Amino acid sequence: HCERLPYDASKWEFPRDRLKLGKPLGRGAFGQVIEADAFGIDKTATCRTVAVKMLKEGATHSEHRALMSELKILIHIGHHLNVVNLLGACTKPGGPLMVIVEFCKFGNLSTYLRSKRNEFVPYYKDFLTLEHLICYSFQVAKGMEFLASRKCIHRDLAARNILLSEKNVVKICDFGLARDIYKDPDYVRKGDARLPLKWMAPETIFDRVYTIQSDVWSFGVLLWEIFSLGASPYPGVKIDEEFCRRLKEGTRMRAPDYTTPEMYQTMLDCWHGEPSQRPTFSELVEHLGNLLQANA
Ligand SMILES: CNC(=O)c1c(C)oc2cc(Oc3ccnc4cc(OCCN5CCOCC5)ccc34)ccc12
Repeated sequence: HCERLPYDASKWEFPRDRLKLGKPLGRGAFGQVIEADAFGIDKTATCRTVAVKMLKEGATHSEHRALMSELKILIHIGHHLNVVNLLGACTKPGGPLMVIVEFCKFGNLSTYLRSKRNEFVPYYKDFLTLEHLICYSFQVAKGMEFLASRKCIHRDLAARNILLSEKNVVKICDFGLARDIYKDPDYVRKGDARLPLKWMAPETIFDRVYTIQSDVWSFGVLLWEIFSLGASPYPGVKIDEEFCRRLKEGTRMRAPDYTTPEMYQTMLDCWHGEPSQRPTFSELVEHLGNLLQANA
């Protein structure tokens, strides 16, 4: 019910003429993310590279409404290190709606991890390590615990929706309309929609129920993505009626190549058939904190 949420223009509004738009970072059918240089958006008179989400040719007012609600919910949620951080917006009549967020150096985590297979050691500068992987996992859990505290749920948690910034900081985001879900293999046709079936809890697939505990299921799939270094979930499996049936039966993914035993058990915990029996994000924060310390 985001339509009732406030937009404080005096706080958030940024002039369009102080935003210099550049190269596209991601494009969907109706939306896009573009790199930009913003003059004095978060620090007085200093240029800052940012990312801005806006609509594309083909978009209608319905997509405009959706982007406005997205802005409003980001304001409601507020700032956390592990959520993509809202810097401002351009909402004034006479131009397109633009939502401005912090630029994350390395882009989406799925593509990044997939690029580091030859630059990984469990325990070499700029090499990824097991510590990095557990650290990213811990950070996403922290971000999701925060989102839950704001009475919000994600509904599309996956490595493609995690951003990697400098100093190994990861941030939860949602590309949304800026992703081409009709062309993206991660989204499968189900009824009158294209859905991320491989990341979805059984109750979401079968009953269309979305809760923080279905986000926990998705977090388990995310963990699998991290510890496979960006592999595609359910390798060599056709995503059809039989897949969904077997999933409800209790079929689960095998351990990914770079996992630890306790990380794999954590995945299995997140994939409990009963939503209430899955760990909470607060439990996951505690556990992954312990695992990160045990690693060091
Ligand atoms: C709920 N709202 C949102 O999630 C988002 C809003 C309002 O704007 C966004 C913009 C997003 O895209 C990016 C944000 C911040 N930084 C990004 C950096 C990107 O790529 C960096 C450059 N890459 C590095 C890797 O090699 C290729 C080039 C791509 C996309 C980026 C993601 C998510 C959002």
